[PDB]
Amino acid sequence: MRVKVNEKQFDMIIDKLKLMVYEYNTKIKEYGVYLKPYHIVYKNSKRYIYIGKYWYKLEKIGGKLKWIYLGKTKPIQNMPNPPQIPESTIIKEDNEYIVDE
DNA sequence: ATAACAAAAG
DNA sequence: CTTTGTAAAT
Repeated sequence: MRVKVNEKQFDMIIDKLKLMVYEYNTKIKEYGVYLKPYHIVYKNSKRYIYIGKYWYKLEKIGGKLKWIYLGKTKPIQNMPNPPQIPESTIIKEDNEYIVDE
């Protein structure tokens, strides 16, 4: 079920997916909420990667950016819908990606 | 105004 | 072995 794939090649797939989220974020820029293109979680020399998955409200207070987690579903009804990203596991280890397909 | 973590929950 | 929060680079 799981696939280990070299870095430069799967980065092409990753950058395509992140591009969809960049373009979506410009479309909803006046809704005030942020769909994070690329989220990394670190454990045990692995990086777990979640593309276009988690919504935040960004506030800037006192110079400093603040991240308010909103969730996985789009936070305002009737706003444009986020792009279909594959949900599947992405793990970076040792300049390679473990992926599902 | 997009790119290094922890712990809880799954 | 994902979900929910915390906090330089472009």
